[PDB]
Amino acid sequence: SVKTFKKGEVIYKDGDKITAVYLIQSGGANQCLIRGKKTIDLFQLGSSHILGDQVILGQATHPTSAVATTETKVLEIPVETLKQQYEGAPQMLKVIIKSLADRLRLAMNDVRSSKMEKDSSPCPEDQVAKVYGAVFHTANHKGDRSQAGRVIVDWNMMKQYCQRVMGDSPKRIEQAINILVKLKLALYEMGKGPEEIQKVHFLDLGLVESFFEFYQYYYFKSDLLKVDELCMQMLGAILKLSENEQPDRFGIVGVDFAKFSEFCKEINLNNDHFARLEGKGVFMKRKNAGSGVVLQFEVKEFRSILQSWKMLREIEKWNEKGFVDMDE
Amino acid sequence: SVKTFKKGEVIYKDGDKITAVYLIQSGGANQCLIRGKKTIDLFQLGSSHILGDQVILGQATHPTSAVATTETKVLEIPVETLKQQYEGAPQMLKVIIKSLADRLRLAMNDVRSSKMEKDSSPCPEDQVAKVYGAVFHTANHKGDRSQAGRVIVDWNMMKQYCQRVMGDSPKRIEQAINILVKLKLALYEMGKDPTGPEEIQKVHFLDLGLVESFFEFYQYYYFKGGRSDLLKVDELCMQMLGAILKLSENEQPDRFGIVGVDFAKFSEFCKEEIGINLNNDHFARLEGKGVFMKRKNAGSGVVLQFEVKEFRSILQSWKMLREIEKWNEKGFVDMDEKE
Repeated sequence: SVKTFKKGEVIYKDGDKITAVYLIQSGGANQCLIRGKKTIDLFQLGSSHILGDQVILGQATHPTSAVATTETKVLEIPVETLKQQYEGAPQMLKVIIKSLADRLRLAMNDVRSSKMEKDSSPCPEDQVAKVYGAVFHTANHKGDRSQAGRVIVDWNMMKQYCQRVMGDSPKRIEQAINILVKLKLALYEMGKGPEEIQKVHFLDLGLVESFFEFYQYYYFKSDLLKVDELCMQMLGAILKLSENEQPDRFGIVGVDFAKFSEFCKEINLNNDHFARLEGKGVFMKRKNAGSGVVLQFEVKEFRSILQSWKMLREIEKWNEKGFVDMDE
Repeated sequence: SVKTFKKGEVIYKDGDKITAVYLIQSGGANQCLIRGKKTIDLFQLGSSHILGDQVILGQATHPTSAVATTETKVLEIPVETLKQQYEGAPQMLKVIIKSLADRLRLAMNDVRSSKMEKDSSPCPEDQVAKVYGAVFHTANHKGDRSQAGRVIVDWNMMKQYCQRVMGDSPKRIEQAINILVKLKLALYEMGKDPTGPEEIQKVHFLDLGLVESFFEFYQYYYFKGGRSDLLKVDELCMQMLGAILKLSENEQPDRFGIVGVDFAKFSEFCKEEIGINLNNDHFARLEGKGVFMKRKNAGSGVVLQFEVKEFRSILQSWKMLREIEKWNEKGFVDMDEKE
C-alpha cells in the first residue's frame, strides 16, 4: 500500500491520531504548523524519511502538521508492525532509538517555541528593503553579466552569499525571487533523480534597486506603502486606456474624462476617489480642452508606480499566506 | 566495566576519535565546545542516553566535548560491538535510525542557529563578514570616486544605507569603520555641525579590495565545519608572518606571483629576532592557520616560495581579527591603542 499525495495536500494535521507510519519513497513532506491561513515552515523531509514514528514513544497524536511539497509517494507501514519491530530490537539499539527520538522531540519543542517567540510575520516591514537589497547587490557583484542584459547567478552561489555576507535566510531569499519571477522580472534555470534549480536569471536589476530604494525612502522617516486594491485597479485601468496615446516631449499623455468615467463603471467616480488616489502617490494634472477635462500625467511615473504597487501586493500575499504561490 | 566521573571531568574532547561508547547509567554530561576561557554549552544528556552513538553513521570523531555536570556513572561499550550490532540489524531499523538522526541534526542546527540570534556581544562571529560585506558594498555602490585611489561616502548616507538596506546598527558600522581607520585603511572627514567639537561628515575608503578580501576570507573559513580555529589569530604566527613579509620585501614576483626567501635568512632572523629555533612543529601551526609555503632546493639552498599578495592579505586580515577581538572585549575600538 502506497499513498500518493498531491502538491499542497495535507498529509496529516497536528493532533490527528497516527493511523499508519509513512516512509517517504519519493517527493517531499513539509513538517510545519498550519496556523489559520499562515503556515510556519518547520522542516522539509525528502525520501527515506519516516513520518509518524513518534509512536515509538507511545505517542498517540501527531505533534506537527505535514504538507506535500510535490507529488509525494509514501509507503504505508502498519503501526503495530513498527512497534513490535522496535520492542524486539537488541537492547542497545532500543536505547539508541529511544534516545534519538526523545532528543528529536525536545529539539522540535524548542524549535516551535522559538520560531514563534519572535518574527510575528514572514516579511516584516523592517526587512523588505533589506531583503531585496541583499538580492540586488549579490546579483550585482557575483553574477555573470556577459549576456544581453540578464544576470545569471548560481543558485547555491547565492544561497551562500545572501546568507553569509548579507545575513538573510535562503528561504526568504527564494520567496523574494519567487515574487520576482511571478512578476516576470526573473527566471529560474533548472535541471539536475530529483529536479532542482541550478541558476537564476535576473532580467532587470534596475527595477529591483528602484523598488528597494523607494521602499526604504518612504518606510524610514506610510500612506503610500499601504496598497489599496481600488487604487491599483484604477491605476491599471487608466494605464491601459493611455496605452495608445502619443507620448509628449516631456512625456505627458492625457486621457479624456468620458471614457475614464465609463470604464470606472465597468463605482461612480467623484473627487473623493481622486483624493484617495492622491494619498497613494499618483497625481493627476487636470487640464481643460475642447473635449472637456483631460487627466494628463507622465507615463514614466505611473508605470513605475503600478510596478511597485504590484510588488507590494505580492509582498502582502507573501505575508498573509506564509509563502509565494506561483501557480496563479 | 563502569567509569565514574567527578563533577567537571572531561569524558572526551572534540576531535578525539571515538574509541569507546559510554551508556550514561547515572548523572549527566554537558556537551559543549571548550575553547580557552569561552565555553559554549550545547545540550545536556542524563541517564539512559548513549554517548558516541554517532559512530553508527560514520562520524569517527567526537563532534563536541563532554563534561560531567555531577558525579556520573557510565557503562563502557566497545565501538565494534555496537557497529556490528547495527550492521546486523533489520533494514527497517536502519532507515528509522538514519531518518531519526538526520532529523535530529536538522533540529539541532535550527536551535543553535536561532540561539546565535540572541548574541549580545559587540561583534558576533557569524556577523563579521556581514558587517564588512555591508560596508564594502555600500562604499562600492554609492561612493563618490572623484579623488583618485579612494572612495568618499557621506557619513549620514553611509549609516542610513547600512541600517535600512544592509540591516546593521549604525554603532556597529561605525566601530567597524573605526577598525578600518585605525589600520591606515580609511580616514574620517571632520566638519563642524550647526551647534565646536567637530563632526564626522564623510568617510574615505582608501582600500576596498582589502575589505572584500577579508570578508571573503571570513565567509569561506567560518561556515566551513567543526574546525573553526583558523580565525583564532595566533600571536606567534602573526609575528612570524610579519617577519617573513618584512624579509621578502625586495623580491619581484613572476606571472604566478611567487617570490622566494632564503631559508637561512628566515631561520636566522627568526631565532635572533623572536627567540625560537625554526623546526617542523612551528610550520604545523602556520599550516593550520592558512599559511602554506613551497620549499625548493635550487642553487644557494632551500628557498621558500609564496605569493606576496596572499600572505599580505592574510596579515591584514589577521590585524582585522585581532582588532575584532579587542572590540569584542572592550566594547569599542580604541583608535589610540598604539601597540
